[PDB]
Amino acid sequence: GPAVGIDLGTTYSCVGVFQHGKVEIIANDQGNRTTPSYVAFTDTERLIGDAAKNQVAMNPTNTVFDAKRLIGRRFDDAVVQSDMKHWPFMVVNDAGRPKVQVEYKGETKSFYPEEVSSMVLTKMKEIAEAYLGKTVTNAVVTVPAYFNDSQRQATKDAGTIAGLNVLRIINEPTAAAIAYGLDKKVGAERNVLIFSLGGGTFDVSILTIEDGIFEVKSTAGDTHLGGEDFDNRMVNHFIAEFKRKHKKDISENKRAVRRLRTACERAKRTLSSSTQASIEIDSLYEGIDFYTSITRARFEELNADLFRGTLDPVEKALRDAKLDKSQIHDIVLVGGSTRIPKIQKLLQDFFNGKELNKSINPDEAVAYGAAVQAAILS
Ligand SMILES: Nc1ncnc2c1ncn2[C@@H]1O[C@H](COP(=O)(O)OP(=O)(O)OP(=O)(O)O)[C@@H](O)[C@H]1O
Repeated sequence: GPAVGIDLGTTYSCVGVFQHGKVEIIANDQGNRTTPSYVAFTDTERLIGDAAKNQVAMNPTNTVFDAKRLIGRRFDDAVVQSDMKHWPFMVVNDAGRPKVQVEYKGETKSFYPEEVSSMVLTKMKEIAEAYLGKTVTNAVVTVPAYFNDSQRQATKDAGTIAGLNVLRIINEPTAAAIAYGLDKKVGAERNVLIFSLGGGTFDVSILTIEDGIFEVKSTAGDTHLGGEDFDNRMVNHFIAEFKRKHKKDISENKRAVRRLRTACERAKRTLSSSTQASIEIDSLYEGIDFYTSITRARFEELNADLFRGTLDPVEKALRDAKLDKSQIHDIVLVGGSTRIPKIQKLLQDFFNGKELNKSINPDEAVAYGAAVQAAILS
């Protein structure tokens, strides 16, 4: 069986396989090329992926996500302490190790973050197996450049418990560079900038590649800035509109809010291609249908400060790496959020018109690169 490349993201995961000199990004059961890093526990079953996210508003306390934020950390970890204040599921301390506590089939059960991720990993494996028509064992899993040894360890373990023989754990920016072939020897040193803006995190990495060896010269970004923050701005915008039209504040109703958020996220994707999208939600609050729409222009102004602030970490990365704008040779977009036109304009304007590498779907670039690497490693 071929070795596969797996991008284990904070919000979405993606799997690809190298076959006949071409990389195949494998779609799932619902035909999506990336699947939510969601796991859900109910009275009768364990849901994973799309099925899990498709019922989150109906089972918030038993639907787990953001496991990538817990993986490899200690319960006492300041990050953990700050984050758990926002999760609808329980996080308990087990001799210093954080554990997620959920109710499965009427019984109370807890899981280590690596066990949850192994679940998402299992779903990717079977997605690949369903496509390949053969058993998948060897794999290359990616991890952010800033992950320490514990985090890499935990990610490796999540893979082994998923029945995957992890050939190697490589950095996400490095995988991205490999996808574009920027690892090829050209008898010269090349500076590559990876701009990764996913569903929940923002990373900027400057890699220096010479003789085929990568050297992460600098990194920056924000661990709490991603596509979900954009959705939230839309949500707050529509809560206000609903109130204008029906003098009904739907903020208290968690279900209404979550249904609207899903509508927004979807409208947002449409906005990357069209100039306006419509929000059609039957019986949002009480029995009031919420039919409306947004234009790309309004979407941009709702998120203006957020989009603009994206350049702050870019400047920082440059100064730390001791390089000027003119010194970076290539720029590659990674993450679903980079499909946003305004973000592409902003970055390009910042680099005085330089062309951005974006021919490969940004949310597939990391998996794409890992698949190539997996192939060579086997
Ligand atoms: N066409 C699009 N336009 C805008 N955003 C999009 C588009 N397609 C997907 N996205 C967004 O990209 C995000 C998911 O990104 P991606 O698949 O790169 O995540 P990820 O690797 O899990 O990232 P992170 O680990 O930072 O969350 C979601 O916020 C989704 O709404």
